[PDB]
This record gives sequence, structure tokens and C-alpha cells, in this order.
Amino acid sequence: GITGTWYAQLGDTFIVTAGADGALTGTYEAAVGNAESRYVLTGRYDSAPATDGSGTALGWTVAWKNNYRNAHSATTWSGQYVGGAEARINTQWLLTSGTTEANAWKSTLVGHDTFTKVK
Amino acid sequence: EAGITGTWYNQLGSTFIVTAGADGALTGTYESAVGNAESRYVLTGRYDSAPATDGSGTALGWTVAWKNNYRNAHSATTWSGQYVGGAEARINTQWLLTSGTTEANAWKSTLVGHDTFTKVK
Amino acid sequence: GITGTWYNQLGSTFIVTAGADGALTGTYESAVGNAESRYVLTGRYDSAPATDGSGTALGWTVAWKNNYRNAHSATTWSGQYVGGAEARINTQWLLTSGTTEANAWKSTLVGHDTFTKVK
Amino acid sequence: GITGTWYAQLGDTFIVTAGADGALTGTYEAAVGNAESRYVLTGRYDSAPATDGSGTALGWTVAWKNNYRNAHSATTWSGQYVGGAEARINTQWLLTSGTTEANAWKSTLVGHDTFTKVK
Repeated sequence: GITGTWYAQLGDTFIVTAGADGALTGTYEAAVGNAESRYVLTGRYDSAPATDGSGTALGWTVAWKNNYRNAHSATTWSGQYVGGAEARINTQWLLTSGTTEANAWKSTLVGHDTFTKVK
Repeated sequence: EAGITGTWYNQLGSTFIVTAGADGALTGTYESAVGNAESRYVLTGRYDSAPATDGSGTALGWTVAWKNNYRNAHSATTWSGQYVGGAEARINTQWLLTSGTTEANAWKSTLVGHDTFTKVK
Repeated sequence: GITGTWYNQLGSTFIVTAGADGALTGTYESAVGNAESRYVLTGRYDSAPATDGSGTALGWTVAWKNNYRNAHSATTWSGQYVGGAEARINTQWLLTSGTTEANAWKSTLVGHDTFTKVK
Repeated sequence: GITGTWYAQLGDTFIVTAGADGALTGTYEAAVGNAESRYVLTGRYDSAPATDGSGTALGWTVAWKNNYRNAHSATTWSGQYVGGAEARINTQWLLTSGTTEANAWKSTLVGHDTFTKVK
């Protein structure tokens, strides 16, 4: 299932719960251990996916502010959960920083990340 | 407060209502252009609740999964962008829309676009 | 309809020829005036588009190196030409910088631009 | 070097020549089929990259029209070449289809692909 602890290619970890209603709620930790690198995450998923072998669509956001740090930026991940033995969540993400109007053209990075339940 | 809480309209007529929490939470309801109650979906997200005061915008993002009690598109959109407050407040976003696919078909799983929202229409 | 001079909302301009064979060839000026700000553009377009009112798919690339400057970057624009009283090319773009593998996660910006045809 | 034959995860292949002047030219072949599935590619690359362990920025376009078929669409790939033992080209891409105005919101797919010179 989606609920659990997930690991990114380069060590990021996130813990999420998938609610009956389609909610995602949890915490995203940018660096292994370390209280100062944990951030709130919230999102949504398709709680009644197709039964044709497709994945389950989802997305979530982290604003990079906690009680210790603020990067004045937020990342959204959009993707799907693929169940099985080696369950995976495959994503593409957008990272937007607060900018002046003149710098808005360079406000947003794009990338991709794959998460697995194994370290 | 920050001026995010309220009702916002995009260039295509979609509208959303949002409440910005003092802690960084975004909650609300997104209504696609066509349909009324059949077209309302849950939205949830996060924003920078302590933004810079140097002329920069306020970073945010939110997600809508396209399932409600009427319809299910087996898809979800995430919007990433910044809020520009004041007299002519706007939220400028780029978005990704992922539909559930097999891995073989994942190359056609994700659309990209951009939406600008105003508190006016 | 594509052949000609085009300008975007932020002031950049380009001049392009759409060849009978599908080629796009031209010059991109990142800043109106200023002859040290011209770069080679090349790309491709659909030379036999649908006749149902749909736009014409196209794309092009500029590497940001010329005789005077080198940003070690390249932008690609993907979009469609929409004919009209005021013709437009509506695009989304990706700007990738050369990075170390460690910084590859922040190698690529994403944005959008609309160009309007001069005269 | 960039010049050579490259392979994608799910069977696409392309052949490219990198000119001394920053030009990319070649042919892209979709996974299934052959000449029916071969298309012209053109692009640009940084012909003098940084000497600091950074990759080499590049981009190219394919319009999905050849003598046999026409999908009324085009893909642009933006990325970088990373040299050495296992040389790779890492990209993100945008695929735009010609659409009516009402369908323009869903004109553009986004993805990512890595290419290698090995099988």
C-alpha cells in the first residue's frame, strides 16, 4: 500500500499515511536523521483506482519551512504508486522559489524521483 | 493576514476556495469550469507562512485528485507556484497532471501546463 | 506562417525560416538591440499539419554559446503555431545547465513563453 | 563524445553527429518498426563546456512526421552529456501535439529519459 516509509534514490525519506478519503498526510525528511530537516507534507491520491493493471495517481506538496529553517520555496510531486513486491512511487516534481517579478522566469526547477520501501 | 484565504479564478474559469492556516496549511475545494457540485474536488497543500519581505513572492503548492462522489478520472494535478499579494493579487503556477497507467505506458502519463489565478472575475 | 520575426512577453526576439522539409533555422536574440546577444537556433516543425483548426506542432533549441559569451546551458522550446489576425507560437520550455552529477537535481528550469509575430 | 549511436530504456534508438560548431544532426528511431519509424533530428550543444566535472548542455527536436506517417506532434529533449566510463545523456522532454484552442490545456506531455551507448 501507499501508507508507509519511502526512500528516494539519494537518501531522502518520507513517511505517509493514505486516508480512506483520498488524503495523504505525513513528514518528509531531507537528510537522514536530524530534527532540523523534517517538514510537513500533505497531498491527495485516487482512493478507487482502475482495476486494469494501471497505477494509482497521487501528488503531494512540501513547503520548505519548519521551526528551524526556511528556504522560501515549495516542491510538488506528481506521480503514481505501482504496487507489487518491489512497490514504487514514480514522480515528476516542480520546485518553486519565491522570487522578485523580474526573476520569475527562473522561479521553477523540474525533476524526477523514484521512491521504494527498501533502503 | 497574508491575503491567500479566499476565492480564486483561473484563465479558463476553474475556481477554488482556499483557507490558509497560520502554520502553512492550505485546505479547500477546487471546482473545474464545467459542472457545479459534480465538479467540486478536495484540495490540499502547503505555503510559506513566513515569506521574505524583500519584494519576493510567497512559495506554495497544492494537489487535487480528480475523484469525488460523482466521477473519477484516475488522475491528480499538482500546482507549484508563487503568490503575489496586494491590490492586484495573483497566484502564478505551473502544473503536472498524472494519470494512472501501466509502466509500459508511463511515457504518456503526465501533462504539463500553467495557470494564473486572480481574486477577480 | 511560421517564417518571420517573433517576440515574447519579456522582450526576447527571434527570426526563423520554416523550410519545406520540416526544418527550422534562424537566430535568437536574448535582448533586443545588443548584437553580442545573438545565438543560433535550430529545430523542426510539422510541415503538413491538420486542417481541422488545430495548431502546428514545433520545437527548437538554442545553446547559449556564441562568439562573446558561454553560459554552459541550452533551452528547448516545445509548442504550437496558432495562425490568426495576430499569429502566435505558444510554448513550454526547459533550460538545462551543465552540472556535476551531485547537482544534477537542480540542472533544469521549466517555464512558458508566448511569442507574437511582428507585422 | 556525443557523436554516436544511443539507446533508451524501452527500445528507442538515435544516431547523432556533433559538429564542431555546436550542431547536432541525425536520426531518431522509435522502438517498433524501422524506416517507417525513423525521423529527422536537429539540435544544439555547448561545444566548449566547463572543465570542472560539469556535463555538456544540449537539446534536440524531432517532429513526428516522415515520408510514411504524421502524428502532428513534436518532442524536444533538454539535458546534458556526462562523459567517462559509462557515458550517458540524461534528459527531460516535452511532447507537444497540435490541438484546437479548447484542447490546448492538454497539448503537452512531459517525461524523462536516459540514453547510453550500450545495448
